[PDB]
Amino acid sequence: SIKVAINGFGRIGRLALRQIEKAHGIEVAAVNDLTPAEMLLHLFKYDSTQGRFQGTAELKDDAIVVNGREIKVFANPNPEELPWGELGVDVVLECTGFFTNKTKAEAHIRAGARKVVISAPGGNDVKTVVYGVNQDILDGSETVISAASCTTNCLAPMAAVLQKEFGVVEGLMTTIHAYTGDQNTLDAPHRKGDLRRARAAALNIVPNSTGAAKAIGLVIPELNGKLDGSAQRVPVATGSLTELVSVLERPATKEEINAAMKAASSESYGYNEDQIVSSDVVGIEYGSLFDATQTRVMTVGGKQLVKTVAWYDNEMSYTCQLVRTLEYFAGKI
Amino acid sequence: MSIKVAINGFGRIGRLALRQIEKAHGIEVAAVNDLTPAEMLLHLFKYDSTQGRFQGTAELKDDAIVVNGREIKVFANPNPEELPWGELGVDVVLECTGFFTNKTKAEAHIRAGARKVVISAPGGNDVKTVVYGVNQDILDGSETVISAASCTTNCLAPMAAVLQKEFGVVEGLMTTIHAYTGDQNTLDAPHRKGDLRRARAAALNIVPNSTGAAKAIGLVIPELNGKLDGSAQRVPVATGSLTELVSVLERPATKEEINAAMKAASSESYGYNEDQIVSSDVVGIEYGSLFDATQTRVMTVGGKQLVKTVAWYDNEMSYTCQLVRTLEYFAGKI
Amino acid sequence: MSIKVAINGFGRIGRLALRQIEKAHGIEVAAVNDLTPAEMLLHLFKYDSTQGRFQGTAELKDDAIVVNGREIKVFANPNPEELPWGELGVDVVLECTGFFTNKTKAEAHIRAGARKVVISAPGGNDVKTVVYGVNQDILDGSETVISAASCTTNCLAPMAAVLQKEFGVVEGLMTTIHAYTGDQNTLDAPHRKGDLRRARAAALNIVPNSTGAAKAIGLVIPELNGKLDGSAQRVPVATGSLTELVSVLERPATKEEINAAMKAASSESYGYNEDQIVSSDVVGIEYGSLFDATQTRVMTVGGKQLVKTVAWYDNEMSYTCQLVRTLEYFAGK
Amino acid sequence: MSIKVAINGFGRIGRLALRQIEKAHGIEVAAVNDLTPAEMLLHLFKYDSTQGRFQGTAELKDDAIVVNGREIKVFANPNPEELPWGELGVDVVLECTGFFTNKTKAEAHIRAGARKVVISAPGGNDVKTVVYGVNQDILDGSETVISAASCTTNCLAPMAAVLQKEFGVVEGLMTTIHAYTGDQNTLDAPHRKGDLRRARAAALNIVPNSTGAAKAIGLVIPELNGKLDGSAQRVPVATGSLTELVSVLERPATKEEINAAMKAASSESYGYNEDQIVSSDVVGIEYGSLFDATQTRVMTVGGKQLVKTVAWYDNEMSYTCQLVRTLEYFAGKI
Ligand SMILES: NC(=O)c1ccc[n+]([C@@H]2O[C@H](COP(=O)([O-])OP(=O)(O)OC[C@H]3O[C@@H](n4cnc5c(N)ncnc54)[C@H](O)[C@@H]3O)[C@@H](O)[C@H]2O)c1
Ligand SMILES: NC(=O)c1ccc[n+]([C@@H]2O[C@H](COP(=O)([O-])OP(=O)(O)OC[C@H]3O[C@@H](n4cnc5c(N)ncnc54)[C@H](O)[C@@H]3O)[C@@H](O)[C@H]2O)c1
Ligand SMILES: NC(=O)c1ccc[n+]([C@@H]2O[C@H](COP(=O)([O-])OP(=O)(O)OC[C@H]3O[C@@H](n4cnc5c(N)ncnc54)[C@H](O)[C@@H]3O)[C@@H](O)[C@H]2O)c1
Ligand SMILES: NC(=O)c1ccc[n+]([C@@H]2O[C@H](COP(=O)([O-])OP(=O)(O)OC[C@H]3O[C@@H](n4cnc5c(N)ncnc54)[C@H](O)[C@@H]3O)[C@@H](O)[C@H]2O)c1
Ligand SMILES: O=C[C@H](O)COP(=O)(O)O
Ligand SMILES: O=C[C@H](O)COP(=O)(O)O
Ligand SMILES: O=C[C@H](O)COP(=O)(O)O
Ligand SMILES: O=C[C@H](O)COP(=O)(O)O
Ligand SMILES: [Cl-]
Ligand code: NA
Ligand code: NA
Ligand code: NA
Ligand code: NA
Repeated sequence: SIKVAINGFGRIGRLALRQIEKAHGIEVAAVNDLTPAEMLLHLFKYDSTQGRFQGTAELKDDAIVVNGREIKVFANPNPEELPWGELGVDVVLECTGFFTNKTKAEAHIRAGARKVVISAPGGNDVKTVVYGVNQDILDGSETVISAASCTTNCLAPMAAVLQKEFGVVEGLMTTIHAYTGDQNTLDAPHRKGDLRRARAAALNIVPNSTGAAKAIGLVIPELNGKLDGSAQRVPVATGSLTELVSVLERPATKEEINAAMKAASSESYGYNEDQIVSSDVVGIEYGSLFDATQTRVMTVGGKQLVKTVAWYDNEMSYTCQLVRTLEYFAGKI
Repeated sequence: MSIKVAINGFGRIGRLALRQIEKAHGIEVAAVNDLTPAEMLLHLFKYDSTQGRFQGTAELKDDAIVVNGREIKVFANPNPEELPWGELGVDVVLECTGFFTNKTKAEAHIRAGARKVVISAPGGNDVKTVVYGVNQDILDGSETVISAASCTTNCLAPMAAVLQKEFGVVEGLMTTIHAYTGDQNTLDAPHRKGDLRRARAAALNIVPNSTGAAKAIGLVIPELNGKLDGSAQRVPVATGSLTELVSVLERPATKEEINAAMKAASSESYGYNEDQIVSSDVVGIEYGSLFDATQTRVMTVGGKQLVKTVAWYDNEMSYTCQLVRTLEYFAGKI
Repeated sequence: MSIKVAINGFGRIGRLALRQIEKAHGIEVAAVNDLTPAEMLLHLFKYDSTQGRFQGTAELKDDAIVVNGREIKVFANPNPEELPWGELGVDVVLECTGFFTNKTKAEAHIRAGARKVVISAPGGNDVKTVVYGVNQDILDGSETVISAASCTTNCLAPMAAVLQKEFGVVEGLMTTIHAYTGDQNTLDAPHRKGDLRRARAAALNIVPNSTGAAKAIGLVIPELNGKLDGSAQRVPVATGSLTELVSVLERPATKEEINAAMKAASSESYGYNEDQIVSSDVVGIEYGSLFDATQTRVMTVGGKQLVKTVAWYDNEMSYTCQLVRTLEYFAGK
Repeated sequence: MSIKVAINGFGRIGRLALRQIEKAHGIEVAAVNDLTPAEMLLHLFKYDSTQGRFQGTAELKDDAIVVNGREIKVFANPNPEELPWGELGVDVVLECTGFFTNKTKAEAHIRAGARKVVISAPGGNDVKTVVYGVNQDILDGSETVISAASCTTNCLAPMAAVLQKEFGVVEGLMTTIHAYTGDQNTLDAPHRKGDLRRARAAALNIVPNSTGAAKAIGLVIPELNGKLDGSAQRVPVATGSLTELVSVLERPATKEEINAAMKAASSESYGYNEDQIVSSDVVGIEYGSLFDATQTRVMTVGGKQLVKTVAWYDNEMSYTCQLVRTLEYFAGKI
């Protein structure tokens, strides 16, 4: 069994534990956060958007017992100091939001873990994997990898189909995204100086940057430098979508685009034809859910603008992609 | 000028229209019509969950409300043909119910004795459609029914007009991220218009929905006829919206030149913003559209450019002020 | 033979009742009636913003929905007198429209051929009112129309019944902090029934509103007739509520004694909670009422005691489960 | 001449305090201190998601903001003893950070050279605690550190004082249905203070939580010492709250006697309401407490009565106005 430690027992970290409990041959030996075990256990059991944990979870001294198995709990904010080698940790899921580059994530390796998966973009010098698009770039010799962002896992399969079947000249993305924990509850100073994330999360449409489109070349080299975009955070607590407006290399119709997406569907990339809304993707296990109902092709003379839209639960969709990537990576190491 | 106005549909737009007309010279509201007793209309005029308390005096008088000392008759007749507009001497009806949005239905107010109608929505192809600050000069005063377009059209049109005038537009796709409105259900339930997405709980969901603002832009800007399309995402803010436009232009551009052109085009109708604002910051603004220079993007790949421009609007108050500006301009010509 | 149910009003309660009846053995919904095309009802049944996606299959056919492989007829007649209940062999109608909540109106279903009706709301003076787990034994089977009370009554009654049996209640005042419901407007607008407070935007406001649940408690617990009163505060959660009761008891009490008495009375209808939960944690629960022992207070000042007790309920699913329990018991008698 | 004030903690309360002091004659803010660059503080002062745009001018300068043409110094020192209050001639510090809410910690501002401090929160049992309009007469100006109590105390106290004065209170249990605040998390996450309920997503949940407002009421109304307790239910409105009190009184009472007594006690601090209002209607009000006569209830069973009284408050702006009234009164006691 591959032993996992979760660093940062937050939204992604706790959902990752839920998904890993369902995965054979991989188990979480430890979690680390900033708080006593009682707090972590409570938040694991009870979840405002993802529902009650559907298993048993009990408290023990400096440990939680999940489905009858003990998971040690630590509270050390500095990863290099954690007893990963001493516990026999194979892979750390780095989910704190504070160690999202190679140099910082490698602290887990100095602590004795064999591998790290960052639950976020990790820079250009770590292999970046959207499961179902480019996991074959891993051979197991990597030490630190990235599972990209939630938006990258939504955008990439949609962009891959467009590039493969039509060719992409260029594109601009907008993700309409659930608010997240990096926004304030009420208007207040923001630690990272972001005047827009400073604002009350559940009261506002909040423009904000995202690198998901700009960095797409790490996942789909044929799209390198061809896409850009940004985000609008809105008052849903989870559930998001990505719109892509593209110029393609050949003419296209709505029906041809939709058929190509359906033909590419998989456990990671779903295909939808129902008139759904964001609450309907909460808890889905696709990394991306293409919505054929929103496809649009604007034609003026010989020039076309193409809109394609995919949903994602930025929490659970990304988490399932993260665990698929971890499982594949763990088979290679 | 001196013109007596009646408001048909004392809803979000109708009530804010009264607030703005109370501030406008030469225009007075003589009557409102809705489906409810005067006490309910008075209460909703005084107290407003998003736009704040009415900053004037408002009192109940039998089947009338007294606003800033002046009596406004209240009617509750769902059939506009039966309203006593001729007997009250109404010059212009603001048609704000959502149920009479074409020339034939709005003309019921004329048969009822009013001289003119302004529809607070798109009004069909045989009705002039005016975005104040873009094309009010098409009005000569002889029209009987006009439209002030939609909230989204009033946001989009000044921004698209600048791009067309200064750069030329090949084509473009619009997305408006829009506050939820009264046509969505409070909780998941059957929807009278059959819309499976507006059936869903308004304050819990990102809700895709159609909009005709881009497709119909040619009624306001003829040079853009057939060049734009788009759609909407309704989201859980109770008012306050923005419109994104992704365009192909006829000449190269930088964000700085785009922003400068928008600033040079600014007016009381079309504002220019450089602050890092969010939707709550546009609630209650009186611009029809507020261009956000901080969101402009120009993507260039092999000399081929995609341009994103974004403008905010309070779909309630921005639109209402545009409606009242269009009303004043029209009323000066009748 | 299967007890055949028809649901009149395929709304929040009606659709969740179908979900629960599909899980109930020996009970099946033969038909639903509303004001709506089958395609829209099917869509609302499958996708639910607060209760989640329907777990099962649901497909469209002409004038029917097929749920778990079984056909359910859909009608659209606003006049219950004209519904074909006798022709379908309907045993019990769940009257969930909100418009036919007294004996005279609900009897339209009996003239239409149904044997019995359960109103999903208070039902007026000619109707027995049943909170399952408190007073179902008042039924003798000769009734044609009964009421399963209100959501708040099913929350309050088991808690109040324990206090009365073990301590005696002199008097009490209730406040229910209640999820907003479909009788409030989305944004400020005229309210058809003239309620100046329910006219206001539901998700933006604390909204005081009247409720007769406490004052009418004597219909369920006769010994409390005339002893309780209270009101509601509607707040911006889309489902999930709680009932606070401030009572004067006839004998001295401690927090521990009250909590133990509630636990000793727990059942499938009345749950007992000791965790620090919040409203999202009761979304979808199947208890009619969930006593929250963490909120019990007994204040003693100069030999006089005032007691606060609090129970949670999902006004949607808690009530729906109580309604179905009452339906099963009533149909067995 | 103006009383010179410094604001420590430029948060919800701190920023609204500056707004109110800018409107008050004879009081001015010389400096604010927080943990952030001036550009962030200016932005948050200008734009407010619940209280609206600042109705003045506000511009940035080097380590200063200029508000209505007057420069206000900005510091970013987390240690209050090091602030240059003596050097600026500060008369009163508003301590609004939440981190220095007792006598020993708040006295850091006195050691730093300020003459007086008002803590914007309960400050413990050894500091005088003032609800303006109830007990400001306990101050004679020789104090250095006082407390303006909590938002809930300023709501509860005027209502409870009337009941005690006119009827006598045996005991009572309070529930405040309270807007969520910044001490709750945006989404479920570990909470620094170990509160399993404030850990949960603020805008998705009814959140039970403790409050000391009723238990400490004796600091404000000594005759009620030990007679009240209560708790809070935090709910998804971003500001605007109400307090329910269920009381056992020393003599029989009717709804009319209670309501008439509240109206007779009304003032700039304690409002009297008879309209069917909801929480959004009290956002930005300047009363410390707004009694709601429509919610009064007296239940009688035999000779035993239970009395329910309810008052609204904007936990932000109502309390801020009380804080500034207390500041003004205290600074005048020379
Ligand atoms: N939430 C989403 O939609 C989402 C989607 C994809 C990726 N991500 C990424 O996942 C990461 C986590 O995001 P989240 O939403 O789970 O945030 P979160 O704030 O819910 O979780 C972060 C957790 O890390 C803990 N933590 C912080 N610093 C720590 C330290 N030094 N040592 C140990 N624990 C520490 C916090 O206590 C918290 O529990 C970020 O990189 C984020 O960008 C988030
Ligand atoms: N809300 C916005 O963002 C917005 C912006 C621009 C335009 N509009 C347009 O303005 C119109 C009104 O929208 P709203 O948001 O004010 O809706 P609303 O539902 O708040 O107001 C409509 C009012 O009309 C009344 N009404 C309905 N039928 C009536 C009849 N037959 N006779 C009299 N009164 C009747 C209703 O009682 C209600 O008070 C619609 O056409 C809408 O498209 C709305
Ligand atoms: N939602 C709750 O929390 C809750 C809890 C307990 C009881 N109730 C009660 O249950 C009833 C329904 O409440 P809801 O929240 O489900 O309301 P809802 O508005 O969601 O559903 C009512 C349904 O009845 C339909 N309908 C209306 N008139 C009809 C007619 N003449 N014939 C057939 N169908 C018709 C509507 O189209 C709608 O689908 C009410 O009596 C309510 O008080 C609701
Ligand atoms: N918000 C309310 O409803 C309300 C009502 C009454 C009283 N209060 C009380 O007022 C205080 C502030 O509450 P708030 O809601 O404004 O909180 P807030 O978090 O919005 O503001 C506190 C500010 O203090 C700053 N700060 C923190 N530590 C600091 C330090 N060491 N030095 C300088 N600045 C520091 C923070 O950056 C923040 O800007 C608390 O005591 C609170 O209990 C709040
Ligand atoms: O603390 C919150 C996390 O950083 C989540 O924010 P993100 O998913 O936007 O990076
Ligand atoms: O009832 C609500 C009105 O019809 C507003 O809806 P709309 O502005 O989306 O048309
Ligand atoms: O649609 C509205 C119904 O009457 C449900 O609301 P209620 O449960 O508050 O009666
Ligand atoms: O961080 C925010 C404030 O400390 C809120 O504190 P409060 O909830 O006690 O007002
Ligand atoms: Cl004195
Ligand atoms: Na496992
Ligand atoms: Na006027
Ligand atoms: Na069944
Ligand atoms: Na001043």
